Amino acid sequence: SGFRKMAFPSGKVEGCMVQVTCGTTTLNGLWLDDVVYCPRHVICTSEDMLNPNYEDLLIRKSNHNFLVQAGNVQLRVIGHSMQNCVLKLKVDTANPKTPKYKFVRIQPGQTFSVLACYNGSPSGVYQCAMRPNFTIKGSFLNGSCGSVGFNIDYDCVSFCYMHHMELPTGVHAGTDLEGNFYGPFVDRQTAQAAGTDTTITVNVLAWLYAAVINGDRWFLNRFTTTLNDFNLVAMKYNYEPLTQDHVDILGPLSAQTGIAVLDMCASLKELLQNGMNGRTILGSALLEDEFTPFDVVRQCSGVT
Amino acid sequence: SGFRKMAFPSGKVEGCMVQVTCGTTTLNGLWLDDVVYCPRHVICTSEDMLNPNYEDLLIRKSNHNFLVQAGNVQLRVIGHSMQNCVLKLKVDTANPKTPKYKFVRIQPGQTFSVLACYNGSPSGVYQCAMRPNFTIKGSFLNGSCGSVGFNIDYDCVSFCYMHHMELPTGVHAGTDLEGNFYGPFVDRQTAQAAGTDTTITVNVLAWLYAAVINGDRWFLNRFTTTLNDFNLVAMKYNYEPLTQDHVDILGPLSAQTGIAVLDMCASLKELLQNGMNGRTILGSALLEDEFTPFDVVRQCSGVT
Ligand SMILES: O=C(Cc1cncnc1)Nc1cccc(O[C@@H]2CC(=O)N2)c1
Ligand SMILES: O=C(Cc1cncnc1)Nc1cccc(O[C@@H]2CC(=O)N2)c1
Repeated sequence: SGFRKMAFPSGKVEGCMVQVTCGTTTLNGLWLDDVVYCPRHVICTSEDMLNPNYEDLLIRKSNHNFLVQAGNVQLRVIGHSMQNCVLKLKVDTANPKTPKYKFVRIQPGQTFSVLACYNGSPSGVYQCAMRPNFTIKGSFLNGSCGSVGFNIDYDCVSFCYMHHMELPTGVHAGTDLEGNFYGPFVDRQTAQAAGTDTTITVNVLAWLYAAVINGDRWFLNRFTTTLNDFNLVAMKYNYEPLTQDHVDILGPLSAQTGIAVLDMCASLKELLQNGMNGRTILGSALLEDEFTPFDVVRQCSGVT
Repeated sequence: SGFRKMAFPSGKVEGCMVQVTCGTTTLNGLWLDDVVYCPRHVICTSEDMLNPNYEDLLIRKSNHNFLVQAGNVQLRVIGHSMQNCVLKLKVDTANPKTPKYKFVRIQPGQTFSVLACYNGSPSGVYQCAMRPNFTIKGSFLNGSCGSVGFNIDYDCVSFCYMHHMELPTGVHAGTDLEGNFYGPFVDRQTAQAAGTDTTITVNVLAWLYAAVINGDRWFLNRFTTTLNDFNLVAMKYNYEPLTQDHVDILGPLSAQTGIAVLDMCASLKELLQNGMNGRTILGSALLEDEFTPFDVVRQCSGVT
């Protein structure tokens, strides 16, 4: 029993974190095989950030200008290339702690763990979700860039995110491990504002199933609804529209609890229209949307 | 910017997790040097749990009855002893991944990270706090016993907790690494109920300082109060009484934000007497008490 915002064990990813210094800028890099991945804004001075032309700035850089340090030993850079918004610094040594890995581009609504790092050293790990507006609500300070988001499938690390930016609103923007930003963000110090932060409805439902599994059932009502009726209410509350794909995805939780998805939607609908009335669900006074249906099944079964 | 419930990187502790099997019971063990630590209820059958006499049950056990497995290799048990509610299984091999470590007994209010494990394999990491009633609100299933709580000071792991029990109310009980339970709990399947779960006031204040540092200032009012006046209100709301020691501990956060501790207490007092009014502080609709003043300073500065 008990439901926590659980992050994946970070050891496999700690063994991949290095420090990348280019001139005065020091940020984090991911060392997998003989390549070090890091944000391309490592080559910028805070001034360059206003209107950077990365191909022009990159000409002035040689292999010896990138200082890669793993722990306390210096890595030799034998090649460098730009792939979208990440730099790939080919080193002469393959990372002996390189785990089995993949580079995946996740969809909004999906959750992942972030190992926050500074000077190539991990300082904390937390669970995140790619918001529907392609921002993340991380916890990052200056020097955190190059910190990565990942999922673990048994022994394989699926790297999905690398931190690049903090918007003026305190939310974060970053890329996949191919350098492509999630959303419309660019690595430039210009006016970038995030869109509406809608609630991930399927994740709220999965978390409501987790609450029923854990004993908190006060919110279960005597009502049902339809996908169209629920969506009318969901749109009014800036919730993501719910599809038959999401209903199907909730199938295992619906089967385990004996509560049909549309019944749980009707419970959600009353919670939206009436609030919690000072009550809490899983120690939370708001509707939590950072657990996917897969996360609830993993945490409620013990997927190692 | 951004404030997350951050857990310490778990790698150093993952390298210490092993599986301990005694008859039909399989749980987790901590392998540090040539010793494996685990809950003593590993020797019990679910029946024995009702009224166990561990010294009597232990006589029937030999070194060869404890099966210790690290990853996929079997460890040889050359000695076994009971220390309070933990078994120490001396193995013939020192753990090559033993980090620099200490066994500390934390006080209620203090926070720590938990690496939840099953069959000696870590499956998740999350941040906890030792509740003032000596329970923890973890996320543990059957087979999680022997999962440990720790803090990391640069490269040294201070192990503070080992999971042993789940009370009928869904809260968790466990010991320090010397086998002594936090609180009045015993490793017996009998009626054990937790006391009042009071809120850790100093942690709420530290989290209010974190909110001001992160931009959420709506709750800052034009009032002040006294330690006695605040405590009158705190006791009414099942908050822990606030001492000059806690005020002193909040000193660095008070200095960084320019908000005196008693002013922040008056802000807390209005939040208690009036609720959030549908507002949120750091994305939370309730007053969070699982960040110590030290955690806020660590997260807001980047202590690796
Ligand atoms: O924010 C950081 C660094 C950092 C990261 N995380 C927390 N704190 C700091 N990097 C950065 C890089 C490039 C552009 C930029 O400005 C964009 C323009 C806009 O609206 N924000 C920012
Ligand atoms: O609860 C577990 C195992 C487990 C751990 N965590 C989640 N789920 C299961 N162990 C256990 C061991 C000894 C006594 C016991 O019962 C005490 C009596 C009472 O009120 N509870 C329980």
